[PDB]
Amino acid sequence: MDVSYLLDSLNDKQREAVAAPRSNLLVLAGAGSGKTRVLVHRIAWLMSVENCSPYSIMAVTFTNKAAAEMRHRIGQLMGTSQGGMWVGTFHGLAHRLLRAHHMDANLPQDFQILDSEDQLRLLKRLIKAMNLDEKQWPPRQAMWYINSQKDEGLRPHHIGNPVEQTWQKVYQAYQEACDRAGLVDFAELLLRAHELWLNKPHILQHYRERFTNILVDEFQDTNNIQYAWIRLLAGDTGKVMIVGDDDQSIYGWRGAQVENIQRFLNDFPGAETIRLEQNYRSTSNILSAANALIENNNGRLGKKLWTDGADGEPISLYCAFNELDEARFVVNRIKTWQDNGGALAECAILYRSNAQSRVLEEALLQASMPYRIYGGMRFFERQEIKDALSYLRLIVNRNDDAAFERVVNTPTRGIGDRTLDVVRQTSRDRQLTLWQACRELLQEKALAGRAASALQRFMELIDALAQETADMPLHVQTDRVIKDSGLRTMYEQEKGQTRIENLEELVTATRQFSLMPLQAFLSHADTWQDAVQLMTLHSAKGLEFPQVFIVGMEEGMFPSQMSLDEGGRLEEERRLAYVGVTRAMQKLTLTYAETRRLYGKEVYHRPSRFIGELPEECVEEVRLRVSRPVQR
Amino acid sequence: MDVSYLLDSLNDKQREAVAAPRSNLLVLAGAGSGKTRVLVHRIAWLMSVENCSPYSIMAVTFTNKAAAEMRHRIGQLMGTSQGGMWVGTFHGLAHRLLRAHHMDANLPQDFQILDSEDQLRLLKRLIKAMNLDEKQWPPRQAMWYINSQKDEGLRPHHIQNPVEQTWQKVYQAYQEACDRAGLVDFAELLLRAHELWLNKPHILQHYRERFTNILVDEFQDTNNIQYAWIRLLAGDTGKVMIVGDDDQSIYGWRGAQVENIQRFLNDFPGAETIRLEQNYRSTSNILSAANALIENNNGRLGKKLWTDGADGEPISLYCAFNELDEARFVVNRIKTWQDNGGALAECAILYRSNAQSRVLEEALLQASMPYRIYGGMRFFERQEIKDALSYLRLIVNRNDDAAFERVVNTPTRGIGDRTLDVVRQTSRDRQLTLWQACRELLQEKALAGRAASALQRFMELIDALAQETADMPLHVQTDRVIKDSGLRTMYEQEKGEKGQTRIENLEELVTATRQFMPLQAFLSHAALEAGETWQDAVQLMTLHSAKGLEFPQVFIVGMEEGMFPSQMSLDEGGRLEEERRLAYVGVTRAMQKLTLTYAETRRLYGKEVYHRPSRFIGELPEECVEEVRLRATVSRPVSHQRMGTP
DNA sequence: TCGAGCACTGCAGTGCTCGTGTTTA
DNA sequence: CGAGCACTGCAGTGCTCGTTGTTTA
Ligand SMILES: Nc1ncnc2c1ncn2[C@@H]1O[C@H](COP(=O)(O)OP(=O)(O)NP(=O)(O)O)[C@@H](O)[C@H]1O
Ligand SMILES: Nc1ncnc2c1ncn2[C@@H]1O[C@H](COP(=O)(O)OP(=O)(O)NP(=O)(O)O)[C@@H](O)[C@H]1O
Ligand SMILES: [Mg+2]
Ligand SMILES: [Mg+2]
Repeated sequence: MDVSYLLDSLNDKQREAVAAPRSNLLVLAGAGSGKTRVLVHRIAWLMSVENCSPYSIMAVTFTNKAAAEMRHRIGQLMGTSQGGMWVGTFHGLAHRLLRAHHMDANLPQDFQILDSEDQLRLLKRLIKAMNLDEKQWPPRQAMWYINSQKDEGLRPHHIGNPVEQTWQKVYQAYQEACDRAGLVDFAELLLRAHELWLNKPHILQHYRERFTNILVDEFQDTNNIQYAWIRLLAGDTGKVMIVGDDDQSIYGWRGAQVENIQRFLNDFPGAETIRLEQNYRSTSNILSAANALIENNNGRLGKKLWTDGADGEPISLYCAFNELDEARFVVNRIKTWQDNGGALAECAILYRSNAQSRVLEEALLQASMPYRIYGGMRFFERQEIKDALSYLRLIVNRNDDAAFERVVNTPTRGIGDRTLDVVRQTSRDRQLTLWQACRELLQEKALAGRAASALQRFMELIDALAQETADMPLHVQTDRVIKDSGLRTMYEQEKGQTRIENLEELVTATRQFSLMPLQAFLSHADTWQDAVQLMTLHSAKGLEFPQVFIVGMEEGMFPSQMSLDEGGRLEEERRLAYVGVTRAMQKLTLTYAETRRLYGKEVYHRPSRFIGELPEECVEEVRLRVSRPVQR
Repeated sequence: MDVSYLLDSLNDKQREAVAAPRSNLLVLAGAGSGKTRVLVHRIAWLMSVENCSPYSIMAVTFTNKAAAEMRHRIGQLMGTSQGGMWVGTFHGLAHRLLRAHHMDANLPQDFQILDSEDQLRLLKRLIKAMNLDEKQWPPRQAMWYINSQKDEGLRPHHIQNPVEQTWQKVYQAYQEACDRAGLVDFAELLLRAHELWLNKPHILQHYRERFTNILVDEFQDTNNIQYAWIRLLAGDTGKVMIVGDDDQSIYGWRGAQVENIQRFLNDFPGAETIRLEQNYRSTSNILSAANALIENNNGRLGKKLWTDGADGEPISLYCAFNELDEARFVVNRIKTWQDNGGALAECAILYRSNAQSRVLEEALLQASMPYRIYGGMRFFERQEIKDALSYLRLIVNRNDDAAFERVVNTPTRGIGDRTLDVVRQTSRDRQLTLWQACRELLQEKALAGRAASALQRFMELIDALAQETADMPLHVQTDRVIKDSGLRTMYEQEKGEKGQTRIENLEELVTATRQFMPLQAFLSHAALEAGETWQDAVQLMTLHSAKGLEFPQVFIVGMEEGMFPSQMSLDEGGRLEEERRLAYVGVTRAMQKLTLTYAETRRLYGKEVYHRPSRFIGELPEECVEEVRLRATVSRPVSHQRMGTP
């Protein structure tokens, strides 16, 4: 309300952005200059000065992390009276639109989302089916190919070419398998929803009417299908605010090209730019490091932020003996921080790839220090969880090929490979769902003796649980199914436990969760406990922390080897470095190991070039500081 | 004792053979003329008149039933009390020798006898290990070879063609294998024992000095290695008596050739023939039939065979509508005989092959009619029994290949196929046994993890049973081996169908031992006992096993072309006159009444076949046979009807 | 008939081979 | 190094296809 409390903190350029006329505006600026602060306040202003309805406001961005930040800051300022405005990820909002419109979207109301592992598998089987050798046409290669097409909003038909006309064939097969199965992968969510507004002008006209105010954070993350989606939703009616930093462009590998920025200026009516120039997040030391670091990339522009702040502590650089010594030294410095009254949560440990988290996790455990690893939607990746959730999915729909496959013979119940190759082929040949094929092959006797009887048993079971829990609440249904499938019995007696604990926790998760049950759960997914924050440098973008530790600062790790090999992704790695550095508020610490063990082999990586690119006066090497003098 | 009685019964020619000087004599005569009587009485004569020692008399024959038959008449004439007199079969006495002289024979003090089944199985393994094609050298066709050779006395040596040299090798391979394992097959008993005298003159001496009185019944049963064995023991000092009938020569398939009767006349010092002619067993009708029947074979010096007896009842002839009806028909006839005071034991149901006894049994069981099937050693051939004994055999000699195989993975010990394929090689190459080739590959760790894990558990288990039941008697010793080997629990589950009587046989095997080198000696007691327990029961056995015996009522079933004469016999040509001789034997077992039956149809090897009655039936004299009528009046003669109406 | 030999199928244990890398409900 | 196979091996379940007969401890 009190417009005065909206403008008090803001500086010149921020004010101009927040208190501007309703127009298409781009706020371009480096890290920690208040772009997100601006976007959030701009929402408050659209509401009290321009008296705009909360319903006409869509705040969207790419990662869950960044969306949560927006969502969070929007609460602190407007005490969650926001009820009405849409604040989420592109995928999230796309999902939302496709659910409530599955009809014009040619999607069965209870469509299932196909994640990576599930997509990877459906592709394997689909290729092995099409009678194609795994090594000549690798599954992953097909996934990348397919997702890439959708990232560009290209359907199979849209595409005279070489040995990709075949890939173009696998793509088409895949679509068919998914549609028939009622599955939708991530890339699909965005593409479908876009098509939605292209073939249902009345639905589009509806939204253009509702969402007159569109705001996008971390804009340089948006790829082509996402850009189009927004340009479309805006038309000539919508007024949009995009904020970003081309220096933090780190999703090239998924279609997000820097150009989408200048593109916005060319495409949206009367588009204009506002440039923030003052950093408020970090000490002068960190910021000078950042600027120097980014300054190594070519082209760019040269905006350079500045700060009143004092130099502050230096950037710590510790050369660990190996990956264990690395984790240990980090956990050590966090303790000191804690012992002097610092919150664990005010500390983040950042790495280039998730693989690096295991060693850190063990050191943290080994020191009884609480922590959170944001593998964002990874708990449901764990074998046991994917299995449990698969029975449920079948219960929801038998056509969930992905689900049918994962447990038809898990736990083992006769139904072996042979029996299945028959069923699979049936689906391939008669264009049916794995369950649809079984339906027939049974009422056709075609199956063997103990064979058609093992399959019969199963199908009786799946349908059996779909009755017993057709009343029970998701929290108890997820309990019964787990025991009545033998998943419990089968896991317990495995030797190698912690695995079964997760199943029980899944029960609790479903238990304390906000038709509904359907997706509602698997989708949306206890923070009061102070804990150390662990996440990839990519996920950290948009976030900030008082104490920041970036591990694995070595050539081959960061910059990753891939980037090093196909020598072209290096300015992007340096931009990711920039992200990492600009995340630190008070203290930044970078560590690297003289030796670590990868693919069972000791390697001695050279120190990352990024460490050297930092100004010597901001970096201070960590030097460590007798034991009793030296019977039988 | 009182000579007077040893001769009172006898007729002219019988007397001349019984009360004759100690010399080599041959009594050649038709069936039921008293040859066996003569032979038994000769013994008493050689004992009271010639004052010979019972220890000097050896009465030998080929079949257990025939031998058992002598054993009985001897004991009835001289009162069991007959010192150390040897009465048994060739193989049996041959066995008794090799046992009391294993060292000189070169056999372990426990050599195990390899029956027809194991022998064939052992040949399988062996044939594979030589990478020889399974159907290029059939193991069956191999067993037939080796044995035929031994029947002659030949050893691997035999040479003089490609095929020849092959088998020759298979043969030798086999021999060696047995010697290692310490296994002896039936043919090995006769050949080894023969050799034992050719290779131990002092030993032979001992026996020639002991058995100066040799008597053989059913001589025409002797083949070459058996003739040799006798000519030997007799040398130039022994006095032998052989009795037989060339018309009852029914073992050509195993060497026993008619020639041996002349050979005896040529090779034995003083040899002389005595011919009997009066039959005392059968009714005139029955004899008239046997005679008419045998005359159809060519090349017969025309043996006498007459009788004072009345005509007696006709030969009953019955055409059944199927095999089961045939059984119930016999059971019906035997029942009428029993209901009139006759004894079931005076009734024999004879047949061409053993398979034919299954339906008879079912019928008798169904009628609650006590019957005994003289199958011989076919109880220990049964699966559950073979296994149970395969264990005990290993406990008495780890080198028992035959055994080791069988029980190694039974009950499933994890020791699967390939695991053995190797040990099989570890033996074909190393030149060891299966247990020796195993104890090696262990303290040599040349086998996988899961593999050697169990293959050791096995090795250990048998050794455990050996050292655990080493004391206790045989009957309880068997009770432990059975249960503690898993078998008790194995055959316990498995079916819940036919696996029911399978476990009860293992119990009967326990009883058999309770009512008794124990293990090997156990098997011999059974071979005897397998030949006549006076609890009135109908007798079932083959026409072969019956030769030598007699019964008031006889029933020959399966008088069908393709059964008797068996199909095969029809191919070889010369086998046919042998079948007619087997038919002669059959007819001549009947004392009072004979009944022949044949089925309109029967299912052989899952197929409803339709045979024509056996030619042997028509060969009999019509005035000797009365067919069992299946209808009251004779089919009224119907005149011809002029109809050009197709 | 039906038992041994052959192909089929499922499941458990084993060396041999070789590489998500970042996000998305 | 460790998930993923490709392999080897033991078992259990239809099948066919092929059968041959007598005795011996
Ligand atoms: N005018 C201001 N006075 C005081 N604090 C401010 C001001 N503007 C922004 N901040 C704070 O400065 C920090 C950085 O702001 P933030 O809005 O997160 O930057 P950003 O531009 O979104 N960075 P990035 O996501 O890295 O591109 C936050 O802690 C804000 O709360
Ligand atoms: N002189 C006799 N007086 C009375 N009964 C006799 C006489 N001779 C033999 N028998 C009996 O006649 C039957 C047949 O005798 P047996 O000695 O068995 O004949 P066999 O010549 O051995 N016949 P086979 O073995 O078939 O070639 C038996 O019941 C004898 O007990
Ligand atoms: Mg921001
Ligand atoms: Mg006789």
